[PDB]
Amino acid sequence: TPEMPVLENRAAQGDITAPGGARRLTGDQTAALRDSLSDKPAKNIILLIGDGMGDSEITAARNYAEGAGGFFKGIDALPLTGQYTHYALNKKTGKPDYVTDGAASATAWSTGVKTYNGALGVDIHEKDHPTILEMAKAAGLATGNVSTAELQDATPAALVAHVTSRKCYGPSATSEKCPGNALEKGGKGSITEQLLNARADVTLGGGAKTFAETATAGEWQGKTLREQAQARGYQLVSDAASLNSVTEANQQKPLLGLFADGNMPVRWLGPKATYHGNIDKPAVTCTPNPQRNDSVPTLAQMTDKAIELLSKNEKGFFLQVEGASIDKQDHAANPCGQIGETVDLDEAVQRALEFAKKEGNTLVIVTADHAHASQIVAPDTKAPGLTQALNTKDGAVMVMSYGNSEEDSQEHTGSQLRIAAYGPHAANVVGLTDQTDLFYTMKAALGLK
Amino acid sequence: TPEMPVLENRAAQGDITAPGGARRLTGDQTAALRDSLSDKPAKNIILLIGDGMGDSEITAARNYAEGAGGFFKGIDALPLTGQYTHYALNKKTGKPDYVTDGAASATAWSTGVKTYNGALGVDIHEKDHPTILEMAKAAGLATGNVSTAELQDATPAALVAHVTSRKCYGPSATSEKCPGNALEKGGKGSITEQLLNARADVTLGGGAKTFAETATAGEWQGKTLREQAQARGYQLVSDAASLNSVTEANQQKPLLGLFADGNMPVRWLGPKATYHGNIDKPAVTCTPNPQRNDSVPTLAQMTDKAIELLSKNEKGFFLQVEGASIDKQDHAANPCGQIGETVDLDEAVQRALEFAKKEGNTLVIVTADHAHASQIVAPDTKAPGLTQALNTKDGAVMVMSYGNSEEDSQEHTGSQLRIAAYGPHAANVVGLTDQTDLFYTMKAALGLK
Ligand SMILES: [Mg+2]
Ligand SMILES: [Mg+2]
Ligand SMILES: [Zn+2]
Ligand SMILES: [Zn+2]
Ligand SMILES: [Zn+2]
Ligand SMILES: [Zn+2]
Repeated sequence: TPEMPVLENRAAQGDITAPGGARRLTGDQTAALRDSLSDKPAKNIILLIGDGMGDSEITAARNYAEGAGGFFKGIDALPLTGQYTHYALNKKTGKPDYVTDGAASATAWSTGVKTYNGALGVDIHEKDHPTILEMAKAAGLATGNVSTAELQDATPAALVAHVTSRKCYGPSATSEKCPGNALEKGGKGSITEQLLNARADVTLGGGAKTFAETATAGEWQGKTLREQAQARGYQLVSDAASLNSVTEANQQKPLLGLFADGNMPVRWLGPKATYHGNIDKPAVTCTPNPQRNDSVPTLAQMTDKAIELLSKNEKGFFLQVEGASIDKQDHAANPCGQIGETVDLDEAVQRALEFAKKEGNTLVIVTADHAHASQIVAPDTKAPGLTQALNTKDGAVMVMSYGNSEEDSQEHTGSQLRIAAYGPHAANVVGLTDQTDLFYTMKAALGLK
Repeated sequence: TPEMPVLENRAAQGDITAPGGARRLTGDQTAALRDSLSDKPAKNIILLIGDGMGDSEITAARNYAEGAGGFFKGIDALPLTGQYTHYALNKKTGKPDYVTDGAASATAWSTGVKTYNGALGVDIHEKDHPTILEMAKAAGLATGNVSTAELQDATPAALVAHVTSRKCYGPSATSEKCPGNALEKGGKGSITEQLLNARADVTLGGGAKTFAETATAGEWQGKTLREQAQARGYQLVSDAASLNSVTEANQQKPLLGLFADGNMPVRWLGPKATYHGNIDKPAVTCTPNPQRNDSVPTLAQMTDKAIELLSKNEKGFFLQVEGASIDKQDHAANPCGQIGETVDLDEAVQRALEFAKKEGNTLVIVTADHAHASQIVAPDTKAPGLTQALNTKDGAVMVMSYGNSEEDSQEHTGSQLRIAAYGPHAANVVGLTDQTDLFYTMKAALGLK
């Protein structure tokens, strides 16, 4: 029944200076909560991942774009919540590695088995395990993979590739870093080659550059990975106009959208945080990114078309969407770039719920692969790292700190983080769980075996 | 019905290197969750605050004392979870201050009205508003206030004092910083004086030192605050032995335990984090604190006696327990001191749930006032701040970083953080809520007006 509620408005109710004015709740949630619980099987699953979107990343984005008492229409409107752990494993010893990377974590929600950082679709012994996209496809469901990063990147790759090192993008690199994976050595092939092999119905993102390499062995040996895609019946799109034109995407006519050479461009602009930037520099106000060409589709646009095409399959669909640069910008210590991307992920989460709400059998999940560096500190702060002051929507200054790395790249962190869901089987994300339970939650919802 | 479950075992189910081995869930939670939902009124309420206990603080403690795949028998066993916001207000402008202190936040969950940092029980206008402990007492319910910090510190004081500055501990300071509060100027009195006025049934913690001042005005002017307590029917205890002897604590015979001049001592020892400590210094293994005399009671012991005493009142009770030094040690950049205290709080949370489980009408809440500085980073990290390497229970190294302040004290952070509950009306903590909603959830559960 379309009787399961999405959080309507969790914004502050009134005057935050007045008693009860900062409240986000209007009444008791006991009933509404009872109405969100359902162990009926999910027909569809949309999994939204914001790379590096820890609770801290979620708070700074809200504080700035919607103000402290604000509310993310998408990101915050999911009724059921919990916290989950995402530690990885040390390759040699098999003990825990408290801070995972994009590859070991992505692998965990995809296969349900922990692995060492850098691995994609294999356990610590180097044995392959089937991904949820692969199991979806086998049962007859439709499949989609959407991201704002190069399709070869860890997060989207973890669903279609089984390599020993995330560096094995296309043919050349594979030969050198994943020899037992290289096609000419009789391996399954590079990440790019295994993606074309996988043949999901809809694949959208960046990474057009690796597609320029020519394979070394196999049927298409000699031909660039791009000619092969063509040669195998893939529809190729490079912009919004083209994307808007596709009316079908199935096994006979799978869709492949390559919107950028490398990663798709970020939405906002802002300088990079600096030492004492909060006390030596004026407050910043993010502005749109000039280089972002009007033709490059947005995550929400892409999520919209994907869901439109995929929902045709009467059996069902599984889709994974990732706002990839929150993390990348968090690594670069660029508050504006980071917040812009969280806002961008929120627009897509809204499209997800919209469909969810009116269909009634879609399970939607929103979370991140791990926590990151960014911190929200006081304005008078004298930090050892990189800081910047922002003018928020509250019309107040907000200071952000990056202080875990003194190298050119800010580092991930291992704190447990938020996981939120809405729909059939959402109860399984409440409480403390582990990134791997997610794999199991999905599989059970769709009734895969 | 005692049919409402607490989370049994959320530890990894088996071999974490194996498929399904890291899972924390055994089945579907939809039913178990349905059985945790109840809008029946709560007869009692126990509120446990870990000062500065952000998700990061909880992860590190677990990683160390229980290992990555571990599970806090108390802190992690609460079935319903959410994330809540705790921003404060700028005094002048009344706009949000994204990073609150111990006072503004404590005031928020006590009165339900946001305030500026430093304030205890008054809004930005300086108007007093009633605390949840006060409303409890008026309804006839029994009340208790437990903490390991000076009873005059922000967290426990926010429940019984209405001053303009948290610095107004006893008579002297009040006269100079809260003149319009000073007893001699016709004010309600210093924090300490207002505490003895409040007359909760059970009050345990530190801060014996301030009780040595003599009041300036009123009926007991001339007499030290201690003689006054005695003069007003207060039982005074200073250690375990003495504490174990009380068999009654009511309005006629209220219990006041002062177990330390300042803050009670921390449980573990370990050196302080240092610049490149993780790379220039050997891994650390915390050890018990030599100075912690065997006679100073522990948080769990105190929670145990208090609940024992308070549960006599047939009408009900309201209790607040605080593990205060997680924050203090977090400020001091001492990983062992911080982790020892979280474990200590976990023991109390266990004692809380034990009662809850068998009584059936108690609502238990475990959360923090705000997030803090500590981060869990990679072993080879080269950070600008303070780091240290620990040998966890997994027999692996874990590195912790402190890098938001270059002053002698590490700073708070403003990330939304976990809030977990078990019992009647626990549904109101799921999803995104604000620290003030907590004031309203408790009041409605106990049916206060
Ligand atoms: Mg990614
Ligand atoms: Mg405190
Ligand atoms: Zn990542
Ligand atoms: Zn990263
Ligand atoms: Zn605090
Ligand atoms: Zn503090």
